[PDB]
Amino acid sequence: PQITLWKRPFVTVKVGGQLKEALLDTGADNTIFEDINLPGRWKPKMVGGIGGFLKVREYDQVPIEIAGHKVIGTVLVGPTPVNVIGRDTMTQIGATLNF
Amino acid sequence: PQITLWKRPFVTVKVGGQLKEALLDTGADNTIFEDINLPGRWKPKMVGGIGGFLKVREYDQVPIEIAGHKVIGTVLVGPTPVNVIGRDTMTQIGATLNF
Ligand SMILES: COc1ccc(S(=O)(=O)N(CC(C)C)C[C@@H](O)[C@H](Cc2ccccc2)NC(=O)O[C@H]2CO[C@H]3OC[C@H](OC)[C@H]32)cc1
Ligand SMILES: [Cl-]
Ligand SMILES: [Cl-]
Ligand SMILES: [Cl-]
Ligand SMILES: [Cl-]
Ligand SMILES: [Y+2]
Ligand SMILES: [Y+2]
Repeated sequence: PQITLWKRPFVTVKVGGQLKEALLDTGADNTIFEDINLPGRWKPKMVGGIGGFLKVREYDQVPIEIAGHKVIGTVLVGPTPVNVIGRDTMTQIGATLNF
Repeated sequence: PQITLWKRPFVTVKVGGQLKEALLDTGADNTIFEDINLPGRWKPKMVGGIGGFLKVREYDQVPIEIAGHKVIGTVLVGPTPVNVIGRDTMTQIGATLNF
C-alpha cells in the first residue's frame, strides 16, 4: 500500500500467532510489542525513547505477518504504550518514505 | 526524495533559524527538538514516549525548512534524545509511506 500520514499509520499484524495492531514507525530501530507471549529462550535488553527506558525481552527468529508478507525477525516484548513496527521489520518488506 | 529504511531517516532542517538534524518519524504525532531557542510565548505540554513523559514547551507558528519546503508549524522544545519530525510536519510536505 501507499499511505499518507494524516492518521497514525497502524497496520494489522500476526506475530507469533497473535493478532495485533502496531504503528509503522520509521523512528524505531526495532519492533516492539506488549502483551504477547512467545516461546523459547530470550535475552534481556533495554530501549530508550523520549520519556526514558523500557525493559524488554528480546526474541530472535519470530514469525511476523505484515502487509501480505511473512517475515522472520527479532521482536522485543515489554510494556510499550503502543506496539511499533521498526526499521528492522520494515526493511524486510522493502518499505520506503517519500517526502 | 524517496528513501529506504536501512539507515535512520535523518534529514537536515532549519528551525527558527538554527540548523539541526532530525529523524523523519512516522510514529511521532509531533515534532520535537532539543537545544533550540525560540522567541515569544509558549504553552506547557508533556509527551509520552515509550518511557512515560518528557516535559516540553510548545511553540506555535514556528518556521521549519525541510526537504526544500518552508512550512510553519508547531514545535515542541525539550530534552529528547534525538530530534524528531512528526506527522504534523510531514503531512505539510505530503510525505507518504510505501510498504
Ligand atoms: C506527541 O509527539 C510525540 C510523542 C512521542 C514521541 S516518541 O519519540 O516517544 N515516539 C513515540 C512512539 C514510541 C510511539 C517516536 C518514536 O519514533 C521514537 C523516536 C526516538 C528515537 C530515538 C530516541 C528517542 C526517541 N523511537 C523509539 O521509541 O525507538 C525505540 C525503539 O527502537 C529504538 O530505536 C530508537 C530508540 O532507541 C533510542 C528505540 C515523539 C513525538
Ligand atoms: Cl538475540
Ligand atoms: Cl539483535
Ligand atoms: Cl543509521
Ligand atoms: Cl539541556
Ligand atoms: Y538478537
Ligand atoms: Y541539551
